[PDB]
Amino acid sequence: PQITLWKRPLVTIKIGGQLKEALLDTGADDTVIEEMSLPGRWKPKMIGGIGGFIKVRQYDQIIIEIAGHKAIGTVLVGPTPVNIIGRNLLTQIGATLNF
Amino acid sequence: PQITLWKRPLVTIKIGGQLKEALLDTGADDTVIEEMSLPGRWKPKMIGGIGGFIKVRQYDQIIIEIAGHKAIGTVLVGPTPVNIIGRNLLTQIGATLNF
Ligand SMILES: COc1ccc(S(=O)(=O)N(CC(C)C)C[C@@H](O)[C@H](Cc2ccccc2)NC(=O)c2ccc3c(c2)[C@@H](NC(=O)OC(C)(C)C)CCS3)cc1
Ligand SMILES: [Cl-]
Ligand SMILES: [Cl-]
Ligand code: NA
Repeated sequence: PQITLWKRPLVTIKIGGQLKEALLDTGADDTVIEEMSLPGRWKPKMIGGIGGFIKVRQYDQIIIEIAGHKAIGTVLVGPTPVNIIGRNLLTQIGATLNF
Repeated sequence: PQITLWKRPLVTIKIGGQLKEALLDTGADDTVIEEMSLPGRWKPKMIGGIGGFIKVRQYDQIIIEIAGHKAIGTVLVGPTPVNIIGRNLLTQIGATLNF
């Protein structure tokens, strides 16, 4: 699809069998999701944003569908204000910016 | 142009007579620039993201040139770690997300 930016670019994602809303975010290097349970081991990561830094749990090789497109990759879980789909998964679904 | 998302989508902007590098950020509602002077009236605002909120100065009706394309809109100025071109100006240059 072609998504204009007059409203927030929100899509539905599916992770863990559950549908959630998330923001397609070209300014996020990584994907960050609100607290939820994911399988496997996690690793620590600190990420920075506008207001400072937060600690997140890094889960690798997680199956996730984004607007109907299948991806398998890293998901960070932590106290983000909104679910964010970052460039690591935007590239898996073939997204580009165009003007 | 078509910008892929393998790396951060950075572009050159011209704002207030200055050249800056900035991130094309579909996850940002508004445009946020590091500390600089701009002419005209402003009012204080709080904006929030990962890590919490920062205080900015809101300037309305500011002309920017973004990768060669002129726009006008609100610009927020304050202690952002990265210069951000948000949706309020991405719309004006015709930027879309495509996949
Ligand atoms: C109302 O207008 C706005 C309100 C909020 C914002 S925001 O900057 O808070 N943000 C809103 C989102 C969180 C809903 C836009 C977002 O694109 C932001 C845009 C952004 C980008 C970078 C920094 C601050 C904000 N990016 C990140 O928050 C973000 C997310 C994940 C990661 C990073 C940034 C990366 N952060 C980073 O490099 O931080 C340093 C620069 C401090 C080391 C680390 C890898 S993972 C912008 C405009
Ligand atoms: Cl505006
Ligand atoms: Cl349009
Ligand atoms: Na003004």
